[PDB]
Amino acid sequence: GLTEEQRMMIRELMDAQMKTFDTTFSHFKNFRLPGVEAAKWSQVRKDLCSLKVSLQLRGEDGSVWNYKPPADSGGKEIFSLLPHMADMSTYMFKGIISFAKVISYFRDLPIEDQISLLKGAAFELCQLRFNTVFNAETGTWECGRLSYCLEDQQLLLEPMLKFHYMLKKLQLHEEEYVLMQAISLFSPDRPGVLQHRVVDQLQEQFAITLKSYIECNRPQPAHRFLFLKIMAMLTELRSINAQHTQRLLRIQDIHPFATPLMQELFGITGS
Amino acid sequence: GLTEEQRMMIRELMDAQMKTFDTTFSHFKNFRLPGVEAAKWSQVRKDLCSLKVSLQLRGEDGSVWNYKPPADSGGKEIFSLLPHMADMSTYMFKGIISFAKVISYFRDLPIEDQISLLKGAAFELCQLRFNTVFNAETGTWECGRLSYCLEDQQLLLEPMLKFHYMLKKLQLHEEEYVLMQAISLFSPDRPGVLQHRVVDQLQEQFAITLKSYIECNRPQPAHRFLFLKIMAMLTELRSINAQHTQRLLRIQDIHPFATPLMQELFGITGS
Ligand SMILES: C#C[C@]1(O)CC[C@H]2[C@@H]3CCc4cc(O)ccc4[C@H]3CC[C@@]21C
Ligand SMILES: C#C[C@]1(O)CC[C@H]2[C@@H]3CCc4cc(O)ccc4[C@H]3CC[C@@]21C
Repeated sequence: GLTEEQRMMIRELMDAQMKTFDTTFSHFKNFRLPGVEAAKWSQVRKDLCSLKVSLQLRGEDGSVWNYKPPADSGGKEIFSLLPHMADMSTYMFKGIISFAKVISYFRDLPIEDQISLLKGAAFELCQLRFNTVFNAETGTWECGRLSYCLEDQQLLLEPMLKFHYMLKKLQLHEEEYVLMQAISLFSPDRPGVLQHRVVDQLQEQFAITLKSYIECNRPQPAHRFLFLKIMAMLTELRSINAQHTQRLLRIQDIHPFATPLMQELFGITGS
Repeated sequence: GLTEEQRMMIRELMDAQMKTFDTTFSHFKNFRLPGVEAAKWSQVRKDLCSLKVSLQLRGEDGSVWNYKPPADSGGKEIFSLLPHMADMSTYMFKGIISFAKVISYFRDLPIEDQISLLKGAAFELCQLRFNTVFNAETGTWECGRLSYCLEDQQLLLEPMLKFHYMLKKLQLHEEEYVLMQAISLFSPDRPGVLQHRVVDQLQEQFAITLKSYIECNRPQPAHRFLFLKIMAMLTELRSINAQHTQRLLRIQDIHPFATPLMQELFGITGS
């Protein structure tokens, strides 16, 4: 019940996803690993401990490294995983940038709006991709040879975590995830966007395509209001983006760690 | 019931031990860690898998790294822990060399015999020190922030492992361990020793001191024949030294890894 244009639209997104989502994280390499104003530090300390993960590395040889993070003891140890997570997020951002560049509707926007949209949405698309490797049973993001496992439902109070669990429970198709990415990417109201009307019309077409996809392929009572649920999650994701952007900038202010690509995307000038 | 000379002898050994045994391994640093002719390889493969350990690193910040070694899959991965163990053994050898140098009876030997005795006994003294940090309940050598845990009584078939368990069960005093070190160190029949008679008389005095120590301080039926048990263990330790020296040289032959200090001690010339 999709139009030809809607079918072509999904095919281009799925193509873009297939070409640019390293789902096994096989090419994530050379990353850093953890070693072997007072009001600011207090807030930053709060920000950081709200998402504790251990990390597992399975070697190509069958060996396994496992890292359990330190407790907060009033020192710099709370930052131990930041270089690694900066490297992972950087790797993901590159995939997201490549994704957007492969899409015709994106390529056709002026370069200034392309940059503005990626700056506005990179984090969100990263999270959408991360959700597809999230294991809600084990509380683990399974990134190929790397695993990030949540450390021991006071966990669901954390908006990012609540987001991943709730989104996972929707049991979305690849197509629905990639349409969510498109809808997030083509948000007409990111800071600095000039072609507000063009971007708005594109977003609307992605949303219509998604709504139609769900109607054509999901007759089950469980999936009533699925389209509206997804849109609500996208709104929540935008809120989480704003929150984590401020968390990032707060850390950066007292403890610099953003990679150049991160700085570029989050507006850090280097001065 | 010890003579004054025997008491002075134990005091000098205990002093030497106290000065040169880093029991917390606090100064073991900058070590390597595992990454993130056919008949020879077959034997070497057998040699290596006969002692599997996982490794734990507790960080000063409370973080914990844990390494589980790979299975043998016909490749170079069986060597993954060798650089680390070379670094640890090297660190231990330095302590053993320092131990010997602090002892009057050793200092008074000609420099050529000093070298010959250290070459002959360094491995044995290393093992004697390692036994004092061996936890027989957990099958773990507890080396301060580093732990080496035996991987899951087919284990007791391995002579080195049988040695550590049996020696631990004797529940020796610090004094008895350090006398064992002396007896091993002053073995008159290591290759190249010139002052055979002098070294022999020294060893005999350490053994007499040990026997007297046990008689003076251990009246319990459990400790009957303790001196003879210890001497039997020293003989076994010498056998294990010969075995592991040949294992080391077999590995080295197809996969070089010995540090310069190891090469020096085990007779590798660099050519
Ligand atoms: C603070 C804080 C946190 O809640 C814990 C870790 C922080 C993330 C660290 C890495 C990272 C990378 C990005 O590209 C963007 C954001 C972040 C931080 C966001 C706030 C986090 C999750
Ligand atoms: C082979 C073999 C083994 O049984 C497994 C690991 C080998 C040790 C590796 C490091 C090391 C260092 C030394 O100074 C002396 C010997 C060794 C090797 C001995 C044989 C071992 C235990």
